[PDB]
Amino acid sequence: VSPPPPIADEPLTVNTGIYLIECYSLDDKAETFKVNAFLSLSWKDRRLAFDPVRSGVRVKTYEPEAIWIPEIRFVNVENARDADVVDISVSPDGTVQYLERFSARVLSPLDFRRYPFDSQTLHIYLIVRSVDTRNIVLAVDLEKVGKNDDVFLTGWDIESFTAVVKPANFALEDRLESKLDYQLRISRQYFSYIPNIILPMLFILFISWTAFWSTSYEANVTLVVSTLIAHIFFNILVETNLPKTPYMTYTGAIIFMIYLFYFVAVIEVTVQHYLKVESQPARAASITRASRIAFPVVFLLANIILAFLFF
Amino acid sequence: VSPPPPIADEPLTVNTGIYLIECYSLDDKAETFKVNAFLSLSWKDRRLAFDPVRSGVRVKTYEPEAIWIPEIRFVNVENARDADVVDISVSPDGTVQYLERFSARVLSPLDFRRYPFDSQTLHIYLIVRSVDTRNIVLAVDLEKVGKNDDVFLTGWDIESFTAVVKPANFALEDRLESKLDYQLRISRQYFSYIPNIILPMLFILFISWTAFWSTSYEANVTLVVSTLIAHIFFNILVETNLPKTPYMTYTGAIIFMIYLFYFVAVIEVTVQHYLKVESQPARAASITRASRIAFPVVFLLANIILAFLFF
Amino acid sequence: VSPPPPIADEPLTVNTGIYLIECYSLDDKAETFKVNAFLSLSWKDRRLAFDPVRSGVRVKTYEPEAIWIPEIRFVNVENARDADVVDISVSPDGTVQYLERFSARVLSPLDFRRYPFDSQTLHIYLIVRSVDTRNIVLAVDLEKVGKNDDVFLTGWDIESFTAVVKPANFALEDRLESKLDYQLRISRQYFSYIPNIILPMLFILFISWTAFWSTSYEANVTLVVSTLIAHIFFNILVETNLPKTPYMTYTGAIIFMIYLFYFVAVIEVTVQHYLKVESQPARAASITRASRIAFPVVFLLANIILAFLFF
Amino acid sequence: VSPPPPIADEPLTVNTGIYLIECYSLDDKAETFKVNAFLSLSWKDRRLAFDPVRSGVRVKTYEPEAIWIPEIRFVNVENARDADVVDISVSPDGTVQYLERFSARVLSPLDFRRYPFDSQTLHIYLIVRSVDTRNIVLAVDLEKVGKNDDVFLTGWDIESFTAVVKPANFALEDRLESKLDYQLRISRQYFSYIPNIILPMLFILFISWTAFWSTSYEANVTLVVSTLIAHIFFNILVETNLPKTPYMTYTGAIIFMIYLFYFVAVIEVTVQHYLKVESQPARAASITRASRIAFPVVFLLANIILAFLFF
Amino acid sequence: VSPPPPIADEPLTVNTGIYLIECYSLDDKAETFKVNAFLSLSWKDRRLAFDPVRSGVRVKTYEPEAIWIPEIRFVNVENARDADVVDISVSPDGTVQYLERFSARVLSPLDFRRYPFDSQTLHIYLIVRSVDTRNIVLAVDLEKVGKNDDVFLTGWDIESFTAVVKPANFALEDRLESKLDYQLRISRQYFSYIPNIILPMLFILFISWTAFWSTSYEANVTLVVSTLIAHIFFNILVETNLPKTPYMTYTGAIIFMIYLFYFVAVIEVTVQHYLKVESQPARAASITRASRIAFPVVFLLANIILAFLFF
Ligand SMILES: [Br-]
Ligand SMILES: [Br-]
Ligand SMILES: [Br-]
Ligand SMILES: [Br-]
Ligand SMILES: [Br-]
Ligand SMILES: [Br-]
Ligand SMILES: [Br-]
Ligand SMILES: [Br-]
Ligand SMILES: [Br-]
Ligand SMILES: [Br-]
Ligand SMILES: [Br-]
Ligand SMILES: [Br-]
Ligand code: NA
Ligand code: NA
Ligand code: NA
Ligand code: NA
Ligand code: NA
Ligand code: NA
Repeated sequence: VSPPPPIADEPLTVNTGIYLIECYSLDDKAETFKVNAFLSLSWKDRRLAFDPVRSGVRVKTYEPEAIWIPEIRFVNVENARDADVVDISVSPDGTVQYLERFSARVLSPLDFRRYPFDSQTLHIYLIVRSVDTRNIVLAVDLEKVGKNDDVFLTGWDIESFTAVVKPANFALEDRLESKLDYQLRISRQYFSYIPNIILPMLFILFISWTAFWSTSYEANVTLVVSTLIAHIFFNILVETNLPKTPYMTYTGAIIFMIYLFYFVAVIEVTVQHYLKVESQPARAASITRASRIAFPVVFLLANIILAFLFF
Repeated sequence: VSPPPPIADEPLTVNTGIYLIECYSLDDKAETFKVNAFLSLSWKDRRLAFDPVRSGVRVKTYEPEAIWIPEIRFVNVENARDADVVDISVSPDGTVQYLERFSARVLSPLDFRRYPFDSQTLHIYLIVRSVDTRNIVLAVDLEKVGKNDDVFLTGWDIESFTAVVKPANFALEDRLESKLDYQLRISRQYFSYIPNIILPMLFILFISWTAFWSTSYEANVTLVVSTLIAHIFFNILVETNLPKTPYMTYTGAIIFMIYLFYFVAVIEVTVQHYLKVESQPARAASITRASRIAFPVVFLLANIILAFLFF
Repeated sequence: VSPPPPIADEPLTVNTGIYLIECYSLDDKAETFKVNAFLSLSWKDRRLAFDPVRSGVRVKTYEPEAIWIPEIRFVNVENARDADVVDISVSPDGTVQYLERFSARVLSPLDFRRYPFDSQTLHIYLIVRSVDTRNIVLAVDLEKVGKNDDVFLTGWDIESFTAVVKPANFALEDRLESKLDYQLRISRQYFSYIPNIILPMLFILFISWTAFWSTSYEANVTLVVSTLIAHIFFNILVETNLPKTPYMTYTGAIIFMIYLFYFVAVIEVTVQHYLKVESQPARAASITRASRIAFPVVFLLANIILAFLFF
Repeated sequence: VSPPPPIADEPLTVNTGIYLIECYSLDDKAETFKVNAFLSLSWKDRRLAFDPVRSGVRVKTYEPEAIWIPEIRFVNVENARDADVVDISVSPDGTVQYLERFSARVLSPLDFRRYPFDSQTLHIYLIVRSVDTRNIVLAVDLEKVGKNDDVFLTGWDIESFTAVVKPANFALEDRLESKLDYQLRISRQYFSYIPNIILPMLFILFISWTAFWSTSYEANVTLVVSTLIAHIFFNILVETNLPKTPYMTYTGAIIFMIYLFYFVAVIEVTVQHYLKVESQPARAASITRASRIAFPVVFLLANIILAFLFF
Repeated sequence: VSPPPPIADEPLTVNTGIYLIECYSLDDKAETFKVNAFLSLSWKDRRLAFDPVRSGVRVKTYEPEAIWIPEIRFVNVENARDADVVDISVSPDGTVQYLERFSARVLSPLDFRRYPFDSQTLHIYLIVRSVDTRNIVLAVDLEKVGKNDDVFLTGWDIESFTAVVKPANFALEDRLESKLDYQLRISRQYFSYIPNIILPMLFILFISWTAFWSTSYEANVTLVVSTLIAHIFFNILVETNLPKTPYMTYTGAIIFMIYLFYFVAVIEVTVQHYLKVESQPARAASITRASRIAFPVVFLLANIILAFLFF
């Protein structure tokens, strides 16, 4: 089999569509997601044209091997898609309608800057390489782009599934390649991070601040050091759900900043004890009383600054 | 091969059945389960009619490639099922009896609201897409729906395996689709959560309340902070067995509430010490004595309220 | 190809054997094990009989596609076995000797009641479904059942590999089914649990009891709470190696009971301090002295009771 | 099919190229990375030469089975590559242009000496074994070596993808072998290690040094022992992200050295308490005051020495 | 195809060789390793003999399906090897030279008694089964046994790769089987265990011994209990890298013994406090002073005894 020959010098237009059936396994660390969908293809092959009257049929059904089919691939996949051809239908004028159901693991970078209050644009890049006898270009049939209502991505809200209609045409190894960008817009369900990580982390921090109403150095050391260790556990927990980024994430920034608050609280606890031992408690009392206001105030202002820089 | 021709104008009815052999790997985080079952299919293909006198045999056995077989798929699977055809029996009128044994990983959403005292309805959706020559519709042969007595799903009780007899017929990408809903009702075996998570979590909480019978601030700080950290470990343990939900689970609610009890216990311990240092122990004694009753009472009432909201 | 025809009205007897080459990956949580073995099959096919002096050959070697082979499956497998046919030998009378080497992941429930001092009976269920032409029944050739001397299952002792000679013949979806039960008896190597979990857990518990020879409340709180937290770590460690069970395991029972001992030790430490503060140390001394005997005595008796209920 | 015959006695030159489409899963522990790329091959086959004037065709397209194709393999792969032939084009002089898209898991050793400030040279070794008829040699077509602009390896910066043009020709099992070295130069994005591991580890260490401004032995023991345990947690965390090396890594060296600082701080805290108890606090005061300078100074100098030895 | 006929009554000798290309994934817990190698086979088939003059060829190449090839298997593999035939060359006398490249996951038991200072002998068992026509026997062509210089097994040193030249011929399922033992001798790179596990474990133990220079019970309890808990963390860490063994490993023995040292240190700390409270400090002083010598001395001697029993 060979590609449909051009009537003039035109590139062959392959109309595409992706209909999402299942979305699952969005892996943050790996920056992948799994997809199960219909891939539809359509193109004109004049050599396949027929007269409905003469043939006694209005449609012709072929097997993939019987006819020419464009070699369509995904750019951003781990391995080649697992595909099963569902149908191939030819209209009297040689308009081919191809339908396959496929499953694939897609590589798509994620921006963790606003984590866990982040939104992402996942991409599925469709591609075709031109042949010596014909230049092949891709198009989007909007009537064949969509998603099942039941499509759910655990821990995420699905906003939209659209295609950038104009392909990105470029030369790769002296041949034309035509690339389409299918975009799946999602927003993270931040809900669970509040009772599981955010609030517990704030509670232990506020517990460290009770040391500002205590003259007991031994109890203070216990309050600040114990809560710091629990903060380390939360830091470790958070970093296990995320890849290593060359930038600070919102949560990462708060987690990092909280260490500074623990460090300064230890200085205060030390300074207070030192002065007490040196028979200067009036002074220690001034530092401790100031700390009761300064710590929550600087914490609130630093958080307003951070939220402003990130959102 | 092409579909069987209609005698009048009716759609082709494909009778289905699923007989469960094995159920395993119900993954809560992934919201999947693995299944090993028999899939039975039955349809009339008059082009396969034969005379037992001429052919010698009363029933014909065919290889899948030799005849037309409806392209039946599962909607909610990760990858296409691993199937092995067991038998294809054709009777004189052309009635085909198809039997395959398959294994598949099924995507089925789980409601964790009542976890670990939750029940689920797992779904296996059978589907067929219509062809141009003719419309294909699915039906349930109740005599061919069931499960092996030995079918066990580790950590769950299997209640029932039934099929919604009426298919959901709908248009998808300018063609008819016929969908059947097979339902596997299960209930979680909550037993182990009691000695492993619930009771240990209650013991550490009650241990923190011994601080209400102590005037030693340093010991109190140790009691409340240490048990809080152990509570964080249980919170982390619980959250590793669950996906992130956009709602509160029953266990999550109790776990979250317990933090408030630890936070208020630290306030009480702080207030008590502060008053004792300020030479007001009579007052501190009133707060501590009230706390001995208030903490278990408010804990019991808050739990009754939570159990009521969730069950 | 069709099944061999009956001389009278007899079912076709397929003689079976399983010879274990490798046993590996007994996964307690998943309740699975992997197996690599020979599967031998034997049946009479008269259509294949030949003269030994006329043919020249005493035995004829066939390719699987050339002859009829019974469709033998395993009931309790995750996916269909990976099989490679080794040899097919036909004797003059038409006795077929089939041999394949296969690998499979087997689902077999485990009884954790006596863990880690438990024994298990792993099952490999062989099955055949009858055809319209004739009923197929399974038999065990004991000469062809066995295991390689080098077969080792890490963490287990292999006791025996035997087959229940009488098949379970039953109707399933209007056809006969013939099931054989191959049993692999194993006993857990409990050795490592003693220096790694049992003894460390006992050492920390005995360390908590040193609080009965101390009047220092602050030190006592540290002894009992610290050791309790270490006990929680062991509880978590143990539960990660096990699935969730709707019953108590032996280790689970001991682990759970030890919490009660920590809880009562905290009460004792609290009561002791309270009395000391109330200027009643003589009394506190009576409770502490009684505790020195009561705690180890009740611990020993409770363990004798538990060992009796479980063994 | 057989290899193209030599005109004289020359070896057959197979021109190669690798164009990277996707780079993912650089696993430090496993010392592997996954790759999705184009593999291009070119060689002259005179048996395939044709006349362009009479044929009217400038190029002929063949299926892999129709013609002789060199058996090109990767040396350092886990399993054989998953390949899909994209195109085979023959020019009138018989020059064959082969293109496949493949995916593979590549074994490539990593040097962790400077971790997490390390750079690596990943290798993809292309190989061909000579046939009895003729010797096959590999060459690099630089025009067909490259990478997609969007190629991202999570946690790494991609510097260059080049090929060592001169193959390594050698005898292996009495035949010639022709090996090409494709090099992917990468540098680790160390950013996240600073707020997540380095700084937290330094904060806890500096917190242990507050014990040099405290006479409270009980508080000092708590400060040094608690932070030491947090240091053990960071040591464990770091070692989980790395394989075991027969050399010290930069981070490993710092982590190890920090233990010595904790050990000496415990000695100091012990010596200080001992002297205080022995009624020699003036002396203890001299040791403690010296420690306030000595500990940060020796820490800075030891780090300068280490950075010098490693960079 | 059938086996080559015997000239007299001799067995068919299949000469074998294994050339290691890659060694990776030595999994201690699973007792497996992955291998990528060349498998070479050689035997005489008279039926394929030719005259060089009338043929015009010195060697003849065949496709695996065209000729008889011995069914060679590996005994100790998880699944059947993934193989790709590289070459099949036939010389005039009909001597066949077969070469395949394969990858396999090999089961090979490990002796952990001296861990992490252990050495292992990994085995790759080659096997062939005899046929009714003739007995097939294996031999080693030493010229075709070897390994690539670049073969590295992460965390191990490769010593040698040799074959036991004499096969083990025995009957299995009424056919003779010819087994060859290929041995890969390796020694563990213990280096990293020293700064990561051994030394940290010794440092915390020595820190517990500072309690012998302290009269503070509260501080002593903190020193001994805290370090004990850190020892439990190291015990857990070590046991995660190892399978459960029915014997004590060298590291396991040291780890277990260290618990006894912690237990006795708690007794000493308790006894010391008890005597001090009972107004007998002179005595407590004698026990504490003796402990300062006894603990390190008994620790050194117990370690010499253990090293002697294990090495
Ligand atoms: Br693809
Ligand atoms: Br082009
Ligand atoms: Br103080
Ligand atoms: Br399917
Ligand atoms: Br107090
Ligand atoms: Br099977
Ligand atoms: Br007290
Ligand atoms: Br390859
Ligand atoms: Br002191
Ligand atoms: Br094999
Ligand atoms: Br034999
Ligand atoms: Br004391
Ligand atoms: Na085609
Ligand atoms: Na068909
Ligand atoms: Na067959
Ligand atoms: Na304390
Ligand atoms: Na070819
Ligand atoms: Na063959």
